[PDB]
Amino acid sequence: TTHLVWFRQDLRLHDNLALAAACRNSSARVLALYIATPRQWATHNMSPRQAELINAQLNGLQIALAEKGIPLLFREVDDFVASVEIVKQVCAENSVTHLFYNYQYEVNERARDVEVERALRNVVCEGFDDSVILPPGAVMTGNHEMYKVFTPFKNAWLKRLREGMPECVAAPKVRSSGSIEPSPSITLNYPRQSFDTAHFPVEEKAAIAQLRQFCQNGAGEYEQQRDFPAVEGTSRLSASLATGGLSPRQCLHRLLAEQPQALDGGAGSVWLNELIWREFYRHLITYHPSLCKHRPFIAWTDRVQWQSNPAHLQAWQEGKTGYPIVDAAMRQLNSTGWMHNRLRMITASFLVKDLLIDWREGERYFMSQLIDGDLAANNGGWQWAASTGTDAAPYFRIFNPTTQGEKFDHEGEFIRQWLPELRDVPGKVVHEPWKWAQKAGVTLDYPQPIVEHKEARVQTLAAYEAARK
Ligand SMILES: Cc1cc2nc3c(=O)[nH]c(=O)nc-3n(C[C@@H](O)[C@H](O)[C@@H](O)COP(=O)(O)OP(=O)(O)OC[C@H]3O[C@@H](n4cnc5c(N)ncnc54)[C@H](O)[C@@H]3O)c2cc1C
Ligand SMILES: Nc1nc(=O)c2c([nH]1)NC[C@@H]1CN(c3ccc(C(=O)N[C@@H](CCC(=O)O)C(=O)O)cc3)CN21
Repeated sequence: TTHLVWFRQDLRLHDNLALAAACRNSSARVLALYIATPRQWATHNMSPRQAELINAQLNGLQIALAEKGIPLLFREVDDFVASVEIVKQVCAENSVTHLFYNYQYEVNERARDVEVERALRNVVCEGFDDSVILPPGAVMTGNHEMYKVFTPFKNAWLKRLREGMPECVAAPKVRSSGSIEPSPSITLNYPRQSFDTAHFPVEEKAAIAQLRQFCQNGAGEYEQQRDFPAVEGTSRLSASLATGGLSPRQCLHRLLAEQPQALDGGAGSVWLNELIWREFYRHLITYHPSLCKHRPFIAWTDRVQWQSNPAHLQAWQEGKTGYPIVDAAMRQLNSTGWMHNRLRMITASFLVKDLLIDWREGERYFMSQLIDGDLAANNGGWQWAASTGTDAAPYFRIFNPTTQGEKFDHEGEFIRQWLPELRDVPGKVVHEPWKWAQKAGVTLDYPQPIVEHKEARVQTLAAYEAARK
């Protein structure tokens, strides 16, 4: 009996469904496989910082698997089509009787998995819904359709959660054969860049410690602090969650352990709501695959006449729009691979609704930079800002970057952190530095608004209006 565990976006020993399931049979030979697909990653616009996070978790996992007496067979092919052949070869070469793997919901990943299952004729394959707390299809509407509005989805989700809460499975124990010697460190052949390991922990114990600490302190204050970018009021666990360094059940159980009432509206319930948004978006692409194929959820939005303007898109990408809160947000992204949620909303809105540039442009750019890049969450957030998605912002909802900035970064603390050239404009005017610049006969080394919000807004409303006709 030989059990093969095919890792992907789940590089952890703890609470890993396919892994725990392969090791139940203590008399079975257990092998782990990991296939690097540098070319499919490039196509999917994988961020260099995330590629680096994965590489780091991959070496740390190899080391942890060795102590459990489980060996990792590393392979590097080009794409998902090639991987099918590699899984076939590894099964054949090692006489694998059973394959255990955790499901991936994106169109390309699913197609690969379906091919692997068809190809493995004499093998028993068991996939697991490890990336979600509740599996797609667990929370369905009365006519067995997926929910289209979050509010009722959430209600039904909490209901089913209560009828049987999934539990955290433990890290497997050492194999009968004993510990083994780790193979030499792997190096992913994909452009990679560094990141703050303090904010985004690469080690499993560090990820867990960060979840612990947040749930103890942060989850209670969350509702009151989550809106301020200048404040560290969010978990910064999105990178671990996106790559599989942590599972959503670890977050759930650790949350309820510190905030008991989180399930019933008490403290910690607002943070839980966000984990339910994550759930929503993952089930949604599972039932609506076209969301993985650049299609909007609201068909008529495809009729909006987006602006083809290279100068405007470039200014947004480089953070030279002339709107401090938008610019500071882009420098944050470009330099750390992460952006505060409030700012992901503001910058995405600025691109689609002030510049009227196709949301797919902003999405791709975000993916290319985001250490937490994830199709369901990114596509979902972009379709929300653009009013093209499921339960998205209403088309007439056009965030005003100055108002947004005055609210959430009233003092310009965050702003002055990322825009050193504005570290002399006094407090309030910092949100509209050029208006003050003239009235002081001063030259700022900062751009001027590339668009006037009032007129931009009018033009956009007209465009949507015309498409919605
Ligand atoms: C245009 C846009 C693009 C986005 N791109 C991504 C992306 O690629 N990857 C990603 O993980 N999130 C994305 N989101 C949500 C995003 O803001 C992040 O979740 C991030 O801010 C989390 O930082 P945190 O870990 O400190 O979050 P916390 O606030 O501490 O939230 C905890 C966990 O819940 C999940 N979460 C939080 N907000 C959302 C959400 N609205 N939808 C789904 N899950 C959520 C994340 O897995 C997160 O780690 C996007 C939002 C917008 C508006
Ligand atoms: N991580 C990840 N996984 C993905 O699967 C995925 C991404 N990211 N990023 C975007 C790409 C592109 N995706 C796509 C885009 C188009 C088709 C597509 O046009 N396929 C049609 C073709 C039919 C025809 O040839 O007429 C289909 O119906 O299968 C499929 C997947 C999904 N993709």
